[PDB]
Order: sequence, then structure tokens, then C-alpha cells
Amino acid sequence: ATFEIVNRCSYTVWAAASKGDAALDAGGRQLNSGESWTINVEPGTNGGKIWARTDCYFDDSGSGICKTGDCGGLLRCKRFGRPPTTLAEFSLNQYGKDYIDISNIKGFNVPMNFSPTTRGCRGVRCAADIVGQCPAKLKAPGGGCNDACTVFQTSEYCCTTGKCGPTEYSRFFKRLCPDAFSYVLDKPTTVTCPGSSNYRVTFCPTA
Repeated sequence: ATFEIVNRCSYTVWAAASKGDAALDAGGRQLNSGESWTINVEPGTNGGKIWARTDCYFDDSGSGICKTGDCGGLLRCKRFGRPPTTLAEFSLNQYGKDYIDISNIKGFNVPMNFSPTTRGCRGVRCAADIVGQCPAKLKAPGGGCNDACTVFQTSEYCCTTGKCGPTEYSRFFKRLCPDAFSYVLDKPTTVTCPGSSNYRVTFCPTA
């Protein structure tokens, strides 16, 4: 599948794409304002994620730090990133269908649009000003708005028992972006698309 990653933000992001134990395509790249990066995602990939990282510094060997979404200090991510990170999530060619979602379960850093470019399903978006409205306890000094699992490390926020309900914190993310996961057992906002669809992820889709 082909994913075109678009940075429409006014600031530079460092895009990332990994399936947790490996990179997708090169794994990461700088995207200045307006740049587009096109990657290929091997068919059948299940549990892939794409995110933005902000405020990064990398040396000439691709080693460094980002303030949000750092993946162990590497430009080219192998693993998932440190919260807060707004996530686009996908599983490809699963019994003939592709599965796509946006999640705030690991917090929010950059607004995002995840839209099929091919025919047969709809996109989803989380575009609100979550960082500006973030409750003070969930604010990340680095930037972003953490999820309450990250911050408070409880069974209820982390949904450790497989039974958990919505919270004052989940409902905050849900009120601002109903079309994204807000906690692990939220009613699904997964979109089912035709198998072997191609995609666009747009950072800061509205500004």
C-alpha cells in the first residue's frame, strides 16, 4: 500500500512509521512545512503506526532526541514513540479488508487527518486544539497533552484488567475528537476500507 505523509503545519515535524518491532519503509524523516513523503507499506502489515515528532535534534549519524514521540533517539524509527503522540493506526489485508483509526490513547501532540485516497471508505480526523485546552495535570512540559494512563499509571486508566470505563480524562479527548479512540475500550471508531487501499495522512489538516 502507498501512504503519502503531508506536513501542513507551519513548523517542522519528524514523521515516523513503524510496526513496533520494525520500521515501515525508512522509518522516519524530516518534513518541513509543506513537504510530502511517500512510503510503501508491505501488504498484510498488521499493527502499523504513523506519528509526528516535534522539536527534534539529530546528529549526522541519525541519533538524537525529540520532545514528543521519540523512538529511542533514532531518526529512523524501529519501535513506537514516547507519548504524547497522536497516532494513525492501520492493519492491512486482513481477510480482504483494511482497518484504519486515529487514536488518542497515547495522548495528542499534532492534529491529524487520515483519509483514503482510493475509493470505498471515509477518512477520520482529530483537528481540535487539544494542547491548548489540555487539563493541567495531563500537560506535557515538552509539549502535547498526555493520556491519563501515562501520567497516573492506574488499572482504570490503563484498562489493565480488561474492564475499565470512560473517565473525566477520556471524555476530554472524546469531546474534542469523537472520531478518535479516547481509551482502550471506547466504542470503536475504526473505519473498514477495501483491501489494498492507499492513504494520505495530513498533519495540521486545517491550519
